[PDB]
Amino acid sequence: WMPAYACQRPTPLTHHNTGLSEALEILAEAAGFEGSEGRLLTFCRAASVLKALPSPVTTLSQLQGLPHFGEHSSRVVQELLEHGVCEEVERVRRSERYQTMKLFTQIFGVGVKTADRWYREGLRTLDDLREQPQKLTQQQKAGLQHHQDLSTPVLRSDVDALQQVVEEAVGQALPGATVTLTGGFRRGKLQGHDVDFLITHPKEGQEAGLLPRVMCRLQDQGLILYHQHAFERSFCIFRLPQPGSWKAVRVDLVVAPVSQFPFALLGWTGSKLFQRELRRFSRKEKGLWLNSHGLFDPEQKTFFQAASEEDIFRHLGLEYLPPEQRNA
DNA sequence: CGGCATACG
DNA sequence: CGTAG
DNA sequence: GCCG
Ligand SMILES: Nc1nc2c(ncn2[C@H]2C[C@H](O)[C@@H](COP(=O)(O)OP(=O)(O)OP(=O)(O)O)O2)c(=O)[nH]1
Ligand SMILES: [Cl-]
Ligand SMILES: [Mn+2]
Ligand SMILES: [Mn+2]
Ligand SMILES: [Mn+2]
Ligand SMILES: [Mn+2]
Ligand SMILES: [Mn+2]
Ligand SMILES: [Mn+2]
Ligand code: NA
Repeated sequence: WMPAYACQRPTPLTHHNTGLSEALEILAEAAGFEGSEGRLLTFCRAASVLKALPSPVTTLSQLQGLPHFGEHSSRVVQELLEHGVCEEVERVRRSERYQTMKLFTQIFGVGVKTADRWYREGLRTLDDLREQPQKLTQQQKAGLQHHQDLSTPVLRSDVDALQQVVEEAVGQALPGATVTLTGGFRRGKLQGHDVDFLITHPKEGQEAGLLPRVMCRLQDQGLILYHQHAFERSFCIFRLPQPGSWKAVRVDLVVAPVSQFPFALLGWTGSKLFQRELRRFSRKEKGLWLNSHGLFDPEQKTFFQAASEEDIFRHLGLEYLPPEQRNA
């Protein structure tokens, strides 16, 4: 039929059930704002099943046998098919709680727990936060100052410009190091809200200490509007040129040794749901523990060597999916 | 019923 | 607590 | 919320 794990099926970026999947994703997001990770996962998984179907769902009949469709998710789809709207979804959409939690958690440096505390304190707007700046972290101050630019979609044209700049700094920091585009743009997205890069070097060990050297060089070139500072992940805000001005862009930089590069490439290419499902599959179906550093057999107490993403899918007994089919 | 990814800053 | 896919 |  339809397999139960998202890593077992191709999921393209564009598909035939966009409206249905978007509605279920609203309910998933709302569940996350209420701390119900289980409900969030079911609604995310149900949405992803629809993304993987070969044609539009027209009749409730067509949901029979699909994994992750039970009474609740089927009723949502039934209302959308019959009336074009689901009352529960529309109620969530217009709710003050949903709109405020969405606004607050979109802030770089603000998670669900912080947003919820602010909501309970009575805060509702960005200007509310700006009027009490002593309660903010430096990271949150940065996220709030740059929030407007960070709400503007990053375009593929923007990505090519950023990659050349990152390569320049990486080349001075360590000749021979390479820069690979990851995240949503590697999956074929035409827009995004950040750019993700993975950096390595072909000689194992030479990447040790690389990211501080890369960051200092970017910072000396005036391109870093914010970053946290030894480390291997950097979540920063870049200054990106624009016609007669510039805009702030979120950029994630990650370093891995070449021995781990296939695992890090897999992990950082996503999607987020794809990776959660793949790690769940590995552990629950194969008894293997997967992360962005490796794949561990806890019985033999050994790590799998991988030279490619293809190797990792083979180790796990899964058909290979290119990045553009990992859009779970 | 228990489980729900798995890390680093 | 934040961040990431 | 759903699966096994
Ligand atoms: N400031 C701001 N942030 C936004 C807005 N819309 C979304 N975001 C943030 C919230 C999320 O953390 C993030 C989602 O970005 P993307 O959809 O590009 O996904 P992400 O990069 O998380 O994953 P991906 O690399 O595609 O697998 O963007 C907005 O209007 N303003
Ligand atoms: Cl839950
Ligand atoms: Mn229900
Ligand atoms: Mn009706
Ligand atoms: Mn991204
Ligand atoms: Mn990112
Ligand atoms: Mn590491
Ligand atoms: Mn994200
Ligand atoms: Na946030």
